[PDB]
Amino acid sequence: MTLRAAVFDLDGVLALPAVFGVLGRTEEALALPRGLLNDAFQKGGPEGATTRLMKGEITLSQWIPLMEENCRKCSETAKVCLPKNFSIKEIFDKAISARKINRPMLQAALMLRKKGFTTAILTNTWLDDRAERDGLAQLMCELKMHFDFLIESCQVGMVKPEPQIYKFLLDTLKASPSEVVFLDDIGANLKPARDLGMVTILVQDTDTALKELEKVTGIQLLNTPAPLPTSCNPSDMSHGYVTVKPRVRLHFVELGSGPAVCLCHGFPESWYSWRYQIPALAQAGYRVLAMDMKGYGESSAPPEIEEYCMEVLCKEMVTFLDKLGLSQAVFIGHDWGGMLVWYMALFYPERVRAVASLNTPFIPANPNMSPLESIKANPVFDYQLYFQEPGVAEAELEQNLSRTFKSLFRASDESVLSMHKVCEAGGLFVNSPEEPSLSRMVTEEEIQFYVQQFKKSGFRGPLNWYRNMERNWKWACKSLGRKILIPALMVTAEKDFVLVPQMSQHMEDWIPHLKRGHIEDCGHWTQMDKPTEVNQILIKWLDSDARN
Amino acid sequence: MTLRAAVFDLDGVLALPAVFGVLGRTEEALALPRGLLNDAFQKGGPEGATTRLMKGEITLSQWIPLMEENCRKCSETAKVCLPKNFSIKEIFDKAISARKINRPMLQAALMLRKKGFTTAILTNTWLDDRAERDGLAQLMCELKMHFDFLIESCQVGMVKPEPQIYKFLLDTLKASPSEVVFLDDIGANLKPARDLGMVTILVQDTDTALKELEKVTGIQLLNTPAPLPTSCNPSDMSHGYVTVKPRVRLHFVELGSGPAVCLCHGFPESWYSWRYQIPALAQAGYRVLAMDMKGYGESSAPPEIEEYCMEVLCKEMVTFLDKLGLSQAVFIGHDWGGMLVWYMALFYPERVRAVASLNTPFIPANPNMSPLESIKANPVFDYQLYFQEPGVAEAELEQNLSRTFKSLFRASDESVLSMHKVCEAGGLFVNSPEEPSLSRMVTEEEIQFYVQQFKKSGFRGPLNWYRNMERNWKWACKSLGRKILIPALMVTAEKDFVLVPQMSQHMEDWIPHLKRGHIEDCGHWTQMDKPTEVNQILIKWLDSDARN
Ligand SMILES: C[C@]12CC[C@@H]3c4ccc(O)cc4C[C@@H](CCCCCCCCC[S@@](=O)CCCC(F)(F)C(F)(F)F)[C@H]3[C@@H]1CC[C@@H]2O
Ligand SMILES: C[C@]12CC[C@@H]3c4ccc(O)cc4C[C@@H](CCCCCCCCC[S@@](=O)CCCC(F)(F)C(F)(F)F)[C@H]3[C@@H]1CC[C@@H]2O
Ligand SMILES: [Mg+2]
Ligand SMILES: [Mg+2]
Repeated sequence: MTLRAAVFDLDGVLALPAVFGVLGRTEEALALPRGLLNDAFQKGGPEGATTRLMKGEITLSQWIPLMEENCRKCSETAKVCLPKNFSIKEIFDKAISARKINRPMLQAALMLRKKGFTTAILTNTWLDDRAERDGLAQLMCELKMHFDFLIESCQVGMVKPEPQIYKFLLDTLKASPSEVVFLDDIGANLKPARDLGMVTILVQDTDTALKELEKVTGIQLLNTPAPLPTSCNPSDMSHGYVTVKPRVRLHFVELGSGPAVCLCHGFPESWYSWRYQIPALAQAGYRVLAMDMKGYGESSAPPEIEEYCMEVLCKEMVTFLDKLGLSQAVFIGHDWGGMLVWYMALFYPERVRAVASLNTPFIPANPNMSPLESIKANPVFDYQLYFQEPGVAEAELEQNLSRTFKSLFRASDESVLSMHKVCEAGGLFVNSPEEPSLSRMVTEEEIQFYVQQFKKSGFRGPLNWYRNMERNWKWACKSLGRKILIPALMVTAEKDFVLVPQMSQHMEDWIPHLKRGHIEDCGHWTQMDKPTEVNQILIKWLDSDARN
Repeated sequence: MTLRAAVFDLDGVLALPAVFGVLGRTEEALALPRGLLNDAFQKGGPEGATTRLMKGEITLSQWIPLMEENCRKCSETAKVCLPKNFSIKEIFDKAISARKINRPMLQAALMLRKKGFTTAILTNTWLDDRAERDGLAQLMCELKMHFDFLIESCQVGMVKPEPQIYKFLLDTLKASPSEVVFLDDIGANLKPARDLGMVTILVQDTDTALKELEKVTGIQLLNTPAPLPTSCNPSDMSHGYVTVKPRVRLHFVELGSGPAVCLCHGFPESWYSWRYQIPALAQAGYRVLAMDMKGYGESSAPPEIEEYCMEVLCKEMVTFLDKLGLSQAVFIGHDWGGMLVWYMALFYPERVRAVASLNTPFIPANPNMSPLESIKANPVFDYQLYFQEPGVAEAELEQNLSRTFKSLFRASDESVLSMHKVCEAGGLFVNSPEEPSLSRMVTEEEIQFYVQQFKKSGFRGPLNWYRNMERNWKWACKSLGRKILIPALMVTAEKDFVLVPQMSQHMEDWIPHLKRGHIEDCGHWTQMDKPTEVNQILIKWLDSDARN
């Protein structure tokens, strides 16, 4: 009554198992005198080597010998001999990579931050200059995105339980002592907090710690449902810009290091449709290049229809790689991005490390029949005839941008359109609501981002993708001799009623080594409908097929 | 009289050794009947499997079995048995990675393109879907940057020596038959060219081919001096944008895949100062992020002096990594970038994969003496006192932007300034020319790029880097306990008279494993003065120390 901020210790609170645990275990393993190693660590007290380390006076690699000094003469006071193969670097290396994020604590912090809490990490830690310091660096990267502040002892020159660092914390949070909970696995670090008037929590096991936190904050933290993957705030993203042609510039969002993964969105979407998988895939060891496909967002949207036929579209993606200096990327696509992705594989497989499509099956061209005839045969594609005459489909979709996306971006059990007889009634929205309810898949804010984006170039660019049926037919017919023998994945969505899974049923004919994925209760808008299981599928397939 | 275009075959002209050579060699190795393999390759003629392959009807992996079919029954006509361990995939894999760019031909083409020729590659080649097709993909990437067109048979559905493809070529070059030379290692591909009125050259050995080309073009191609590394045209580059703070956005150019290499330029420069090493390093297997440092170019240039002290500068580079999703990058710096780079290592070594500096030595702070006193002691730093009073140094450097860079960017034997008594005379240019001659290091065009860039935010941002001596002194003093134990390089420039090499002489005290480099006849502007030997040094050290 009333907290506003949450401060989490790192070792033994946000990250487990703690590194003090690898003191005690090593001793028992080596049958060393109880303590010894822990006595060497704490040797010297406030003026000891470990306190200098934690204040950033010296680096971890400077400390290793100083720590061994302490283990040499702690063992000489008890007249004990160190073991033949002792390496305090080796012990501490293992402890550090063994340490991993305590997931239920990290969720608990997100939850509190979702509800208006100012969260921060307060940790005694070190300037890590070891050969394998990249391990911890990643751990710290993943963590810090989720907190307003990361206060490390070696960066600020102050260390727990010194009262001064707590005053720093308060000053940094811009909050009074009784407005902040501080959780830590050490009694001594809580006393100074309590003295300023802070609520503290002695963290032993994680579950009991949350109960306390839960109780004192009055917000459900334990047992809450599995939360969504990390989303992307556009202004934190790295934005990239490549001109591939006189008046064609492609825009993309970049995040991660590793093999290039190029995400190609569908109709009527944007790079932001991959908001749930950009961070995930980065995290999985990949360099995500999430595209604004030509016609959309901050990519160019030149008026000409011809500019959006698959061939020119594909060539431009090649030029995009060329200018970025990439010999390959693994292309992953959805809806129209899917179609295009498959064609990159068939026409430029030297540039495609691997290929993957959500929802969109690879269907080869029918060399006898023209596709404009085939699409009249199947009434679920009746909306595509409507999209043919330039200007008509634009007027409606632009009439009210908000209404348009709210109406489109819905789960399969939230349908608000009649699918067929679209030319019949003359409009996609004819008998649809002006102010539709907000779908469970998308917040108000996420919609308005799409709204923002389509205010630049509208729907002429996007719709033109449907206006090169004949031209793409002729092109694809050149590939009818070919097959796909590079790694390929097909993810089907049970309840995509327009890109039905049955359409993919013959795909192993032209792609014999095709791997598959399937999602129950999944509409057309796969990525925001089932982001958790999409990432799970894609990462697994990336790690197994797209690298090693 | 007069050519305007040059067309180069790939296999056996721009890339050696040719893949037909790995037909003949394999036969001799295996004591196979003369021909056999070559007979299987050409089997079927215009309607054979190999002709289908070259037209993009089928992929390379589709062709392997069809080629083995032909090697099964070519050997059965002579009643011969194939060897126990025959694998026509294995033979062709080796041939393809063994094939490498014929460097003197590639130079010859650049030269011709430098002199107004429209260059193009005309090659019979294939849709490569092998497991190891990334090898050839890179080879093709490196090549195509240097040519206006790359015309592959499998992309256009036409093959040499079909007359139609030559007509395509002419149409693509927008040039008449007698305005184009076509070089190829096969007689049959020259006849159709000659019939339209083309000049041809039968390429056997490379040297004799150039003599012919040389003779018919009337431009020195053989024996010409070692040309400069590939430079960067800004509009072909990928441009990146990250906001690291409310009103601070960092801009960078990106090229390459692999470990992150972050290039930090000096005063008064830009990302473009690394124009010679961006492509090189990309090529060496690295992902180059060439920065516009805060205060410069399309990066923000906020007025406040404090915004350019090393600490905030460094933190922002950390945030830059954070938002790009990078746990580390290898930071390489020059002049002021150098100083900053060293401090990243001392304050954030978990984020620095390795560290490197051109010219700028690491000198630790003198904890007793304030640096503003030290800089008056040494008259070569007299220009830095001049840079202290806000506004004065700006007025002069902005007075004439062209004059300013022309005056600065000069080699050591082209000096046009008096170095000391700068406060004395009151100006960097006091007794310097209004229209200086154009330095051998920089074309007119390269200067005007710098001019363009500094028209945005001028010199307030840049100069402020020199205006936090006291604040950076206090900061650096915190590191006086530390050492640098991550991989580190120091490149010294013989004739940098302001960043003299002797300044670096004690650096192994705080950086015991420091590796070194030195360049003779090298001024302060290392990168454009000696771009060839800079890349050589940096790539070697990157490959040895920054990876494996
Ligand atoms: C398989 C096919 C013959 C070959 C056709 C073909 C071949 C090559 C090519 O480049 C295009 C096509 C058209 C295709 C059209 C099939 C594409 C299937 C859809 C994949 C593209 C994007 C689906 S996107 O419009 C769904 C958006 C729904 C929605 F956004 F909610 C909307 F608001 F309703 F629009 C091929 C024909 C379909 C039936 C016929 O048997
Ligand atoms: C080593 C030093 C004591 C410590 C000083 C220090 C410590 C920490 C710190 O952050 C800054 C300094 C200032 C430094 C200043 C030394 C920096 C040497 C220059 C590296 C920074 C950029 C050189 S840049 O101005 C050259 C541009 C030349 C030019 F562009 F052509 C210009 F037009 F002339 F300007 C340290 C003192 C110098 C002498 C004294 O013994
Ligand atoms: Mg702890
Ligand atoms: Mg050839």
